[PDB]
Amino acid sequence: MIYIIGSGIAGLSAGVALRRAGKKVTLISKRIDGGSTPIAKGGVAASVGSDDSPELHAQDTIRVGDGLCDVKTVNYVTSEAKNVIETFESWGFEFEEDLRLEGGHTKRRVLHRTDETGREIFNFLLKLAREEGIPIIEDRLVEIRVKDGKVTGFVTEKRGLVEDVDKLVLATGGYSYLYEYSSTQSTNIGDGMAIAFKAGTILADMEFVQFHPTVTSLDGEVFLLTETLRGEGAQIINENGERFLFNYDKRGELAPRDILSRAIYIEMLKGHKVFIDLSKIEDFERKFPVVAKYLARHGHNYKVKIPIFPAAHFVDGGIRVNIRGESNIVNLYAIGEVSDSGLHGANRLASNSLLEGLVFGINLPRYVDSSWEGISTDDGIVHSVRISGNKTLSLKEIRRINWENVGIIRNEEKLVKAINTYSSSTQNEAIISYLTALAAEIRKESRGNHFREDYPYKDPNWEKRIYFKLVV
Ligand SMILES: Cc1cc2nc3c(=O)[nH]c(=O)nc-3n(C[C@H](O)[C@H](O)[C@H](O)COP(=O)(O)OP(=O)(O)OC[C@H]3O[C@@H](n4cnc5c(N)ncnc54)[C@H](O)[C@@H]3O)c2cc1C
Ligand SMILES: [Cl-]
Repeated sequence: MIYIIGSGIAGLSAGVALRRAGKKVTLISKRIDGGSTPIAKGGVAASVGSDDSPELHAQDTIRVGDGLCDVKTVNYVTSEAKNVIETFESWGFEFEEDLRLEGGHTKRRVLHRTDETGREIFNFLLKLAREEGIPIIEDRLVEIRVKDGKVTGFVTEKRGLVEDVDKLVLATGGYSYLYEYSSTQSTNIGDGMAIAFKAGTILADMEFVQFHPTVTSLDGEVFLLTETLRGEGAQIINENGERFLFNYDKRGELAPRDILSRAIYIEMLKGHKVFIDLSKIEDFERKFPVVAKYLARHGHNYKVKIPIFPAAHFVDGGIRVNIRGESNIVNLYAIGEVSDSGLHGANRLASNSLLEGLVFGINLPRYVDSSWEGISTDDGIVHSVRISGNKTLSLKEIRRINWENVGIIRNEEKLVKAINTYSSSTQNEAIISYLTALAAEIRKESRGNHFREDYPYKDPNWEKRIYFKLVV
């Protein structure tokens, strides 16, 4: 029996694919509709345009990757995109013909289906899993059993010890919810990632957490405000109405995502409240139908300033894996956001994440019947860490500490505070937060979404990963 933990695009597509490959599969997820997949409102990258190509897509990916992208993985994912999309469509899913554009991409290559592509993909995959007879169980993974560096079983909250496992596919997503300001659901605390770590699984790139510059949460509904708004005339000001951005970068509202994130971050740290003003955008309703709808249902006049905030959005790292999704632990796969295939390097390229999940999931059957290859750490430095203690922190405290001391702008003093706070804890949320801070402190430079005011430049000597391994 093959077990898949997580019911997002990664876990679901793998489940359907494995089932079709004749495998007996069981899906287990703490919240069937949890994770980031259901609420993704953008699209899936694929160089299928007449003016595009896998190589160009690869070049764009490598660029934002800022030197940390695993070139082999990038080439594999971009070269697979077309046939994976085609396979997915043969299953009965149809993307729209119009390819959208996203910042960072040289050509239009983003596939969409309605204004809620993630939701559509989710429901579709869930419908197929049901028709394939795949059991979908709502339970929570809490432990993984390993012998001689191989998976033998695992434990769930509700059913306890599971001993009949030939393969365990972890598709539990990232830990962006471990930040006071997050764009995802509360399920994303990275416990799946921590549990794997406790079973001897190797983690990497924990310090490369990606933040989104302009997010809002009217009535509690999170909504990413596209950078295209600023391109059409959107303004950003504090509670006083001044366009502070100009004081950090001359490009103002037109500066890179990370730039605004840093400017906004500092401003808020002073206690200022930030807003975005869309009243000067011409033909707003025609240009931004989805934004208009979001604002309409919350009874917020798009002519009035909107409270915004930067937020933890996507984590580049996690369980290191090769192109197949194999971690260092035999029979333990990691796919989707919980894994670190090296596709994203120091900064994920928009739309490459749903693509990543779909590729590793749909392509998984191609490798399940082969001998295990595993991973190589020759592209980085392995750090062995021992977790021991009984200090316990609330989720709210952890999220505030990460936001302030392991956030958009970092430095040694703050990182050390975070390190010392989590040092004596064995809580999953604490461990993940600990490794992120530890790695951020070790990486004495600024690269991709990792920015240190005390080391503002990129160190060519750091063009390598920071791997973590648990020891007694
Ligand atoms: C608001 C938002 C919009 C986004 N939009 C896009 C986009 O437009 N295009 C793009 O490419 N990327 C986008 N991203 C990322 C993207 O949506 C992908 O879904 C994501 O990167 C990962 O998908 P996944 O299957 O790996 O995990 P998820 O979809 O996050 O999977 C998490 C699953 O694992 C389960 N789980 C977690 N822990 C446990 C546990 N311990 N036991 C059992 N189950 C567990 C969860 O309940 C959930 O079902 C967006 C992210 C956000 C937050
Ligand atoms: Cl995206």
